[PDB]
Amino acid sequence: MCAFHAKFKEAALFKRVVESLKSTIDKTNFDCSDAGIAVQCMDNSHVSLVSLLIETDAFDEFQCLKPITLGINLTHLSKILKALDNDCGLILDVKKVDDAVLSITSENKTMKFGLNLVDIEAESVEIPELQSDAIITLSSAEFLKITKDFSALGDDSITIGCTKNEVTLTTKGAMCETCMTLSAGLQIEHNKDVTASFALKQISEFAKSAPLADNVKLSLSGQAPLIMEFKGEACVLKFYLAPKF
Amino acid sequence: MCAFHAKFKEAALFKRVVESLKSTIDKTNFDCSDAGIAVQCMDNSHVSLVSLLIETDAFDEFQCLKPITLGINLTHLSKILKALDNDCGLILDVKKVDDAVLSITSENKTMKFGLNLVDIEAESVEIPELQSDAIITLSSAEFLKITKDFSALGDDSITIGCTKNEVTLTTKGAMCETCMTLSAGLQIEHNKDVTASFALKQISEFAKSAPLADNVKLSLSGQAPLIMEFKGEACVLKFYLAPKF
Amino acid sequence: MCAFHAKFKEAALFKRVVESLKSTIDKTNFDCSDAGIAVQCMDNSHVSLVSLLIETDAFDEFQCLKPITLGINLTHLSKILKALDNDCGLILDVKKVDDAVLSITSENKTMKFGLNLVDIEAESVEIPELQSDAIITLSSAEFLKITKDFSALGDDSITIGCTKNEVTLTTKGAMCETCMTLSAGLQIEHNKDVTASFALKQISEFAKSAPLADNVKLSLSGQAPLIMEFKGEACVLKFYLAPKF
Repeated sequence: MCAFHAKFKEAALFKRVVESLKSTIDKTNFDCSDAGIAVQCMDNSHVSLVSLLIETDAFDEFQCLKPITLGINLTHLSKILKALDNDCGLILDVKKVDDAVLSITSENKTMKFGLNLVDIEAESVEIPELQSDAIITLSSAEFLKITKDFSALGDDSITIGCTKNEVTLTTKGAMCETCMTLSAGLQIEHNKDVTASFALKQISEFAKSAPLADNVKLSLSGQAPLIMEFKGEACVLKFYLAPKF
Repeated sequence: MCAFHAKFKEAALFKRVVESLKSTIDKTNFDCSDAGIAVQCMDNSHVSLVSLLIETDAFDEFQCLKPITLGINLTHLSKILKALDNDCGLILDVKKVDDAVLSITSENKTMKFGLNLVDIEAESVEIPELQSDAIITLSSAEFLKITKDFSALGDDSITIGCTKNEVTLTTKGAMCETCMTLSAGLQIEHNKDVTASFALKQISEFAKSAPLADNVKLSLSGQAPLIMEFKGEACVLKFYLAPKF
Repeated sequence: MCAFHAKFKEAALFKRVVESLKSTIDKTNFDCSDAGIAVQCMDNSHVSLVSLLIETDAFDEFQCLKPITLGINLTHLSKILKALDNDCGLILDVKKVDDAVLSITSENKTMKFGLNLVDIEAESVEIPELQSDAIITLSSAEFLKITKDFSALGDDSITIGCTKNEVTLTTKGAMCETCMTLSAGLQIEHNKDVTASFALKQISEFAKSAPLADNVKLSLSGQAPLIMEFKGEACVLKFYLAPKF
């Protein structure tokens, strides 16, 4: 009997998950259980927090009787996933504790990969407590564009401000001071004006998770970590980043 | 009161201007006045002449009461312009003599950039006197293709010859002798047969200005500098290059 | 009188030939005769055999009264051919023994290139004798995709197995064991089950000849060299590769 078996409803979902993930962390544990697939760990720089939950509703078949944790090198997994089509039937299998995750594409073709698992020795982490001043919702693709321009024209920080009707995004580089202003497409749930600065490298790497969801949700606080959430079908991805001062 | 204010009819125009420009010169003065925006200077190699004139008809709004000269690093300006859409409403502002040109994109979005101006110490230049033997008009995109193939297959020179009904373009490389022949699409205003050789690096860099205009106009003389003109809507770009011997 | 004159029915044919060729060999002799254009030589690594035959049916005009051999640097020829459109009228000419092959594109444009020929001192080679166990036919583009994924995920070998109804392709890399399985699109002419390993570098370089033909034909034997054939209109390309043990 297999310790773990899972077939996705959509192969695109897990490919997109792994891209988004691998921009911010290289090796990570996938904690599987009868409740789904989870990832909670710090980014590469030990500066921020990543939180993934794929739910059982994302799969056509799902079996994980007892919890297991798969140590996964995301560079190796994306290389495998890049070989697949969004069309295919993607299946994951773990036989026992023999250290290999079997990925399977079904088509008149079938591809089977044995991915060697890794040993990841990592302290489990806990999300911070928050009560945000404003919650911003915006096209994730437009938000990505912005992070992109900012990386080119900015320095190390990006400032994000929110008022009742407008969001403001600021960076100042060596040869340029930039300011994008959005007015409510864009949704603002506001209860208190708020502005904060963040590491642009993180924001801009986080922003690349756009493929997971049409919109991105930024939960904004002046002193406590921001949340950038990409909620998909039966799946959600979140990043936690503390403001800079 | 602002020393300079300008809003383009089309944002594409100024983006295209700056690309074309920056292929042949890195930093240059933009001389603004109530007559428009002008650039007259030598290329990077001090081998040729660039001549730009954007007229006031290219703008929906234009104010420049007294002449000013903006010292502009084109590498920095293109990076800013690349962030904009051809769609947007592009505005330029100079407050006073505080050394920053404000670019503004209007969309439910607005982007404001402060570009630091530079000090450019350059002798003003004068265009040469000409009376050309033939004036050739041809798709600028087909002319670019040719410069491109020639750069790959040729050496340092390109020869351009004109007769009553045909234009001839020649380069000879280490492993190849190449010859393109065009017959009159292509227009020839001819009064005297003429052939001359030119630095291929220049021609091929000049040719990249194709986006400014559907056709390119080459004014050809045997002993005096060639003209390569890209005339847009209310705008024109010209290069002056002396033949080699 | 020209020693050799040829105009292709389709310019795409010779461009595709030269790309496919140049992936496996850099300089080679083109043996022309009244029977067509032929190339028989070992790959760069002196590990495999290339066999090309363009027939006279591939041309609208063809004259080669006496056999000639053109020593051709394929890097230089592809650079020339890349300048042409699939649309154009491609002509080859050799005047005498003056060491230049004239390529000509006819359009209101005409391009003439003189390509310097080379001296290639190579022992003529002979194809091996075969009687294959199975002959597999499959989309050449799907076969290329596979070689591509395998190069990324595999090591130095690829294993190809054939049964009555299924083909099996295996490679095992440092972090991955991969297996694609195809079932009969795909055609199998089978008389004996067969499996063999091959240098993946070769297969994957050979596979890039896909543009020549919709399908690829692999003639498979357990001990004797495999054949990978790309048969076009009036043209055919073949590679011969011995199994590894």
